[PDB]
Amino acid sequence: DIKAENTDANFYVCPPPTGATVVQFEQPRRCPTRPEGQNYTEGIAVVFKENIAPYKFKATMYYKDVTVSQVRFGHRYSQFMGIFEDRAPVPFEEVIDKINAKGVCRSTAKYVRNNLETTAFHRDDHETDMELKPANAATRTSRGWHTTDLKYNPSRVEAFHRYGTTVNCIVEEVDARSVYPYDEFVLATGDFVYMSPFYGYREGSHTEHTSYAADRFKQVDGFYARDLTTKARATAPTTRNLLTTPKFTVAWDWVPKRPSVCTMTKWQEVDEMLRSEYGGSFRFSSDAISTTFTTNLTEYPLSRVDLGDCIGKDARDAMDRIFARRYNATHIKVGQPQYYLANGGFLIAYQPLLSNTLAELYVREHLREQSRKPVERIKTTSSIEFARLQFTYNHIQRHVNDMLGRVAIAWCELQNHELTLWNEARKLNPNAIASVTVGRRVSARMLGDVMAVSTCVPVAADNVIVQNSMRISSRPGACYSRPLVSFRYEDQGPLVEGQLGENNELRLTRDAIEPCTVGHRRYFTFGGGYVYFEEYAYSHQLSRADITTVSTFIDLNITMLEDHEFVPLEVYTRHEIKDSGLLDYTEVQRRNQLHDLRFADIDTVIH
Amino acid sequence: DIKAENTDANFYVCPPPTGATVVQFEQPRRCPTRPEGQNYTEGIAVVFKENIAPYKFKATMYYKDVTVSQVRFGHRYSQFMGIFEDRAPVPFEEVIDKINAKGVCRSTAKYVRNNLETTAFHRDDHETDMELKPANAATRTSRGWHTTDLKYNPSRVEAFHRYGTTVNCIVEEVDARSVYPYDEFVLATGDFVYMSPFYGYREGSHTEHTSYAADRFKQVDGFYARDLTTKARATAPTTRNLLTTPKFTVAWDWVPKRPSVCTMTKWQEVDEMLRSEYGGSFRFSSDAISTTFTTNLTEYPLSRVDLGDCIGKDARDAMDRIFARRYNATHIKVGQPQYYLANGGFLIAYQPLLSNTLAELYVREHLREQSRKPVERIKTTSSIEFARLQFTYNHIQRHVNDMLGRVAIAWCELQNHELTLWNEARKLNPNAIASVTVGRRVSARMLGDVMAVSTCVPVAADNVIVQNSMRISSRPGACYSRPLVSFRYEDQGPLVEGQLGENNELRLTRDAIEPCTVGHRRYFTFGGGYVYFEEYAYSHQLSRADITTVSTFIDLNITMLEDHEFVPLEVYTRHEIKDSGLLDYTEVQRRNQLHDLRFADIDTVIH
Amino acid sequence: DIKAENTDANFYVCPPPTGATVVQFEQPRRCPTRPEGQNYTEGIAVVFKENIAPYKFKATMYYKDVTVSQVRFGHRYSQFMGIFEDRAPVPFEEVIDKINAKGVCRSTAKYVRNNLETTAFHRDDHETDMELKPANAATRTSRGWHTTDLKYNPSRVEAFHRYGTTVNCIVEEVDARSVYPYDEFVLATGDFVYMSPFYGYREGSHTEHTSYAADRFKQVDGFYARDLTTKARATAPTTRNLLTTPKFTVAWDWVPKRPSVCTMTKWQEVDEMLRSEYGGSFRFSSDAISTTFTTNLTEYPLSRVDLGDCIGKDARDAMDRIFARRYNATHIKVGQPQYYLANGGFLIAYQPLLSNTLAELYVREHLREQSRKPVERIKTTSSIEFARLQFTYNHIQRHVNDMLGRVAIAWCELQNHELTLWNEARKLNPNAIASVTVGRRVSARMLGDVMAVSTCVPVAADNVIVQNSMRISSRPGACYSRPLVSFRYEDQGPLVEGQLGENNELRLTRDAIEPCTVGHRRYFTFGGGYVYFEEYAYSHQLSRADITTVSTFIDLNITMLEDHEFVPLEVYTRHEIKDSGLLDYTEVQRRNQLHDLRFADIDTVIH
Ligand SMILES: *[C@@H]1O[C@H](CO)[C@@H](O)[C@H](O)[C@H]1NC(C)=O
Ligand SMILES: *[C@@H]1O[C@H](CO)[C@@H](O)[C@H](O)[C@H]1NC(C)=O
Ligand SMILES: *[C@@H]1O[C@H](CO)[C@@H](O)[C@H](O)[C@H]1NC(C)=O
Ligand SMILES: OC[C@@H](O)[C@@H](O)CO
Ligand SMILES: OC[C@@H](O)[C@@H](O)CO
Ligand SMILES: OC[C@@H](O)[C@@H](O)CO
Ligand SMILES: OC[C@@H](O)[C@@H](O)CO
Ligand SMILES: OC[C@@H](O)[C@@H](O)CO
Ligand SMILES: OC[C@@H](O)[C@@H](O)CO
Repeated sequence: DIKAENTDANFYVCPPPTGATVVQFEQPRRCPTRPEGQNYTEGIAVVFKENIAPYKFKATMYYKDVTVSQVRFGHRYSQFMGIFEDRAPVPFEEVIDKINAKGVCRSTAKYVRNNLETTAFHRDDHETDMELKPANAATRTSRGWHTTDLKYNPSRVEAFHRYGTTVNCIVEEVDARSVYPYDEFVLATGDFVYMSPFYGYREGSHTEHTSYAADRFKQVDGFYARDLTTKARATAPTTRNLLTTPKFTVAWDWVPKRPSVCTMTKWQEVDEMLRSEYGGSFRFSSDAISTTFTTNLTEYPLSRVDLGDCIGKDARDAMDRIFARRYNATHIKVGQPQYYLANGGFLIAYQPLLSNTLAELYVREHLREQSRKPVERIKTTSSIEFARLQFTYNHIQRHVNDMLGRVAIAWCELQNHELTLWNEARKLNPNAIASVTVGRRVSARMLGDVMAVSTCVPVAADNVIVQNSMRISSRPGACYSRPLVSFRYEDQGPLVEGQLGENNELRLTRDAIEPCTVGHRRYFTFGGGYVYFEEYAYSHQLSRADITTVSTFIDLNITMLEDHEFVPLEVYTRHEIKDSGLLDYTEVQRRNQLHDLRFADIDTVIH
Repeated sequence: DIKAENTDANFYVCPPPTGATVVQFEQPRRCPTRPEGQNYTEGIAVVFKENIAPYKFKATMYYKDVTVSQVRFGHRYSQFMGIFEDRAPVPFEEVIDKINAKGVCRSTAKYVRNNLETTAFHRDDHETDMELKPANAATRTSRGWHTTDLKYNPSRVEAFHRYGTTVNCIVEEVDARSVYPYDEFVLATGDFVYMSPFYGYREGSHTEHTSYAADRFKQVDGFYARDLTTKARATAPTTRNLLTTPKFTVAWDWVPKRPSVCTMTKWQEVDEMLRSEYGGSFRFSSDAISTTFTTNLTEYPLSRVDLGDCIGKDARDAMDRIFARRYNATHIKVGQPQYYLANGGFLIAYQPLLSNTLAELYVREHLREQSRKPVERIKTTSSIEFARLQFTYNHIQRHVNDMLGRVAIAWCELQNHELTLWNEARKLNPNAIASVTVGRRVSARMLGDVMAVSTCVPVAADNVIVQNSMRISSRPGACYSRPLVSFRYEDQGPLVEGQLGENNELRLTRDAIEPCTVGHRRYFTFGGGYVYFEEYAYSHQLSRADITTVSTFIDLNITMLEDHEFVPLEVYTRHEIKDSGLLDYTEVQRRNQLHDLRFADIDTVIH
Repeated sequence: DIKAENTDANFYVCPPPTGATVVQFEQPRRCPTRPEGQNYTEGIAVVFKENIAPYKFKATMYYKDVTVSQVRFGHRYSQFMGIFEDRAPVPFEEVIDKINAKGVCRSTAKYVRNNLETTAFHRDDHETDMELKPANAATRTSRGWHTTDLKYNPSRVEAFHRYGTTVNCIVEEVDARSVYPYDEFVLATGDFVYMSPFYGYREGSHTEHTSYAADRFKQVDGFYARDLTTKARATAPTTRNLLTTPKFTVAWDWVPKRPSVCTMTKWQEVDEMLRSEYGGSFRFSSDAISTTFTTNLTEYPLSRVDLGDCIGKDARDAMDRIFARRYNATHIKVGQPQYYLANGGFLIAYQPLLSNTLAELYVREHLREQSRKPVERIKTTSSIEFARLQFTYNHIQRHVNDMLGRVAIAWCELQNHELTLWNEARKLNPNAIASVTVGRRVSARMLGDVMAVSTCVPVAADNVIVQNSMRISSRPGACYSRPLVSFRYEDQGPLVEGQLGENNELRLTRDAIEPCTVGHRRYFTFGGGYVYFEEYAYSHQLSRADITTVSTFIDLNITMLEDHEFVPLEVYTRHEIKDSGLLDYTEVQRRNQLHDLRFADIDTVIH
């Protein structure tokens, strides 16, 4: 009669474990260990980049503006028939004697042009010396001086003098620049000077390049300049270089090549650069700038660079400087500065430090820092993102490896310990612990130290009926603790006798009995729900919902890291920068060289 | 006789816990809490960058091409002895009266050159006015017009006229550009005009810079232009500026400085910029562009910028625009736009939003958004990678901190709860729970609420023999549940009597007995394996391998994040860009100024 | 009398669970599954970028330097009154007949200038042919040749010859460059040639642009050049282009447009580019370069590009090359190369591979790789950081999602399994398991398969006294196992009788008794500590500290990922690059065009 109302469940006939099949629990696994901690060397670091700025220096030009006009007069009007313009060099001798000495220039110009020695007379008059005045003030320009402010033109009546010669002697202070390898240079005027800024006579200067004839170049020793405005002469003297070109004479103070140019530029000072050896490479990290560089395990000889004699000295100045402001107390140096070549073409100067705390290895370390110890130009990349990605990935990589490492270690330690809990629980309830461990409904029992298991058998719910009395009629005072049941293995078969174990297990022997008692209330797992009993008499049925639920579970909500799309982004596009410069040479040239195609006629022949 | 076959194990004699040493389990620890959730302000944002484009405007040049040729004739041939070329300005008056009015130019040119007032006659003939025609079509150029298409040269017979003057009046529409601070400017021709585009007479224009004499500049009020092709005059008038230079007269419509130039440029519009205050700085995040900026907690006054009056207005236009298309319904604004200065030199306009949902704080928030509330130019960096690294690290940082936080919280909660399981397991098996907790083989027993522990003693395996009967001969019906054993503490010593506890513990008192029974099968942990018994009679030995193994362990395979190396990578190297421009000025100059060293002789004097 | 010394605790009177309230444990939850594993296609890849380099080619210029000087002599001096300089084209005919054939030039120059046909005579003497010599050696320049090295000037006595004409015929080998769309081009001299490099007569060359008159251009078929130094003529012939401009004639070998220019440039070869379809886009990853690109699911037709016929062929050459060196053995290709357009404007050529191992799908896959299968110019971004961020985030994203996924899965599996432990522990100690699960001090007991719970009641410590005898006087031989106690529910109330359960639970019925015994030592949780008993006689009190503590906890120390700030960092700032070029055009122009404002007088009129 009484069948389960919660049809939606399963019953299991669990054979007495014959003893034929025996299993053992797996015993505590070897658990991993926290990885060996990587050692970091503390240090001061200076990072260098390829130098891309020109060598820059001061020069002074000496030339005269020569103009020869050809004039012609009509009735109440005059026209230029021509205007000759040229630039002429001031001779060495006039620069020293006249100008530098007295601040004066000759009113005539005499130089070589088109293979001729030529002479021009201001106003076509007799030669004098003229005083030099500042050029009219102009915004953002270096200093200039000139003698003449007007262009001389012949008057209408001078019928034997239809040409008019002007001379304006000009001195200018100009910036000069020279690209590596400093074989020639330019002035601020746009004029190329095809001689090394480092060319000269003394100390292997005569090595450097010159495209000129020897007499175009003078090197004046013990030279004292004389400001042309203050009229004051310098306190110390220089080695004054002068080169006369066809259009100007240019002076400059001679200084040595190697102490003046360097192929590398200091880019970053880093207080704490962390050095950690691994992978056959060193790695250098700076959290200050969030950058990580990677060099070979061997030092890079500073002697291997061309014109790299700013590096050695640039490193130390800043280091000593930093070490003072940060380490002189808590720390000391270790060994003499080292140099390594990072990918990206960076050059790192590194000063190993040491806290007095670990002073015990001073003697130890002082050796190691000398094992990596020991011509070309280094191309540095424009983008540092790689070393910054490297830094970021690394920092994030190590962190999760560590905390997930630690997690994993605990998990194992926790499996090992809970076994002990299962070892006691097996004995209390072998069928359930077996069923769960083994991973299928089984019947089990201890055979000493191992467990026997037999595989259960399913029975339906329409194939399962319940008896409404747990009271043993013949033996009053004695009662079934749980309920009795009848069932059929298949939907239509002999109905069997047994009692309801836990978890809908159908137990064959009705052998589980207690001494009866009063108040008897019970709830017995029955199908998808519970069956209820008062005083060993079947009362009614229920569903799990009909009972409040509490949990034996510890909570944990993990959510995944969302997908994210990184779109291209640039502060200024390649064209914005192409459009930032005021004048564009290509554009101007193109336009200019359209003048005659646009406005005139380049093909027609008249005659 | 019977010694263990699995020699590879250890036995422990466990003293009865004297009671001398008592321990307690540690009780539930205080478990951490999920960090206080950081609040995000929703907003619309506009980000600005340093402006690096020139101020660009339209101008018109007026000048005439003047050519004076000098010719000479041989028998059946003629040669140029010279060609004078010059550019002359069109006077103010001719520009207005002749050109703008009628589209005509005078055929003569009269201007000042080299301190002379000079006059040129097309064909050296009498003055007329000539019509202006478009310049011959050219690809990609602005508009031009000219009067003359041929160069006038004197014919062979004209023996009293060996010079030939040409005049070609030219008007061009050209682009003009001016860099900050807009004190001078350039034309598309390459010509510098050394006067502010904003120079003029009205409203403090006369403030701006001019390098010219006053009469070179005219400001024509109520000016109506007349297209020189359509012949149509403009519908409205302008304030027309004209400056006569020595080589051309240049006009342009006068417009005010402050409403025409801005030192900042809008770069990004962001619908949702998230504002979260922390660390004494704000942070602004955009997932749309994956960028995170960092500003001080105080607003940056828009009045603090020079010529920054595009910013205020540029912000609002887009915002109102965005707020409409996205927030007018679900949201409202909060307070008046604010401005902050990010590192990298970015300027963020931010419009705080609010969902009608949280409208309850409208009154609250409306105050907070006014606490940070209130000359120089801002340099913006070219690289945004920092703010994008920042964004990425932050998003990844917060996520693991959170899920590992949650993990940690559960772990603790799980240790606290399982204790309760150990508290029941201690009572069932004190030696084992003690041994594991304590972390060494001990003997234990409850002394009420605390546990007593004594440290066990090791015994070898050759020092351990087993008895092959668990049947008590004298007391049939009574039997040992486990096996009896004999052993010696040291390899050669008095053989002791006791029985085999669990886990190879050697128990001294042979006191563990049961009522005998039938079918008796048992397996007892013996050395590295098990000892087997049927009916209280020793049968044989086994190894763990000889028994199938199931596991009481939950699985978890963590693998570490692999090491990864980020190599330098650039879309175009610094040289590729240096090689992208069609013409290179430095290169051309260098080459050109080699012409005479290469092809001619600059030193030889003839005479 | 005896009250607890550790006042700092709580006692609970736990009502016998009336049975009124029943709960059930929650049963095993459904646990999540490891996400479906994403499939990666192995491949070879070639990535292309917008081409930004000019089309570069070789040309040869032919022109003559013509100089006409005007001289004048004073007593012991001479002055240049003028110097006419011009460049004249070499006619087509002289280039072929004289130069190319014999390495000679005519000593006269005849070309059109200013609408006149003009003729110049070296030394004003009769015409000859002159031999061509190399230009004087110059560092880093292409080849040149000239006929004349001196400038001819008339001597002092030649009173009927005051002008002096020089001619220097010049040939140069120059680089020429042309920007897209290759309509005009430039020479190394700075000269614009306003004709397509691809202009010509044959095969639709006459399509291309020319700004010149037809007779300025010749196309010489079957042309054999003759080195002007080695005097050796080429082994094969070319289609020689010649264009005469007003200032020079320029030759070059004609080659077809489409096979000579390409709008795209190969940037990267990638051995393993991993292709994984998701989100309606493909993704392409390279660990070699740590870059991830994102394209639409459909192929991008190579026929869609303008002048993109370098791409098809450039792809295969490298691929076949790579496939050989890496895949020909372990792998094979799959389908014909495909092309996709990534964001950032990158173009990826991809060759799908396949290990012989999975050869079983060769037939399957061979179809799929053909489903995405099929004019403008592509702008590529300068910054690749996005695709590298993308790559890094993705790799880090997937990893934590995976290991935290796996973690979560275990956690659940572990909650499910431990329930079974709680199911056995409930029966051993219902009050404690109830109290913990339920989450408040309760009293509990099994009612079959569910648990009854009643909520306990707090009692103070001053409200709790202890009896110093556990020995039952009237029933010697029988003794309380734990202690007896008296207490009051409120500070001043009837003192109640009961005994001390565990965990400071006050049990009402003094029903827990044992048979007395000897040695009796006990410790009973009492307040914040323990109460101690020897032989059922109260001895003294203690604190937890007074007892050593061991732990039932597995350890786990998680630390959070630190906050990190990424500061802007650039290898070279925008100005450093602006300052890297030797000569600056804008600067030079500005300065130059200050010459007269600085040094002369542009306003004063004399007469
Ligand atoms: C390291 O050494 C190898 C060969 O020894 C060389 O090819 C490589 O360029 C070096 N790299 C660096 C970072 O110095
Ligand atoms: C923030 O304030 C400090 C001093 O108050 C200043 O030095 C710093 O430049 C400011 N930074 C920003 C991002 O405005
Ligand atoms: C993908 O397709 C959409 C429309 O179909 C188009 O707007 C978008 O530009 C395409 N993106 C790529 C990466 O090709
Ligand atoms: O006047 C001496 C000075 O010019 C030194 O440089 C020489 O070595
Ligand atoms: O060819 C140069 C010409 O275009 C300029 O002088 C116009 O101003
Ligand atoms: O014609 C009037 C117009 O030029 C205004 O700009 C004057 O303010
Ligand atoms: O000095 C200028 C010269 O090199 C060019 O005119 C050659 O074309
Ligand atoms: O001499 C033949 C050669 O110039 C070929 O290019 C013609 O197609
Ligand atoms: O205007 C050109 C002038 O500044 C230079 O020639 C000076 O060298």
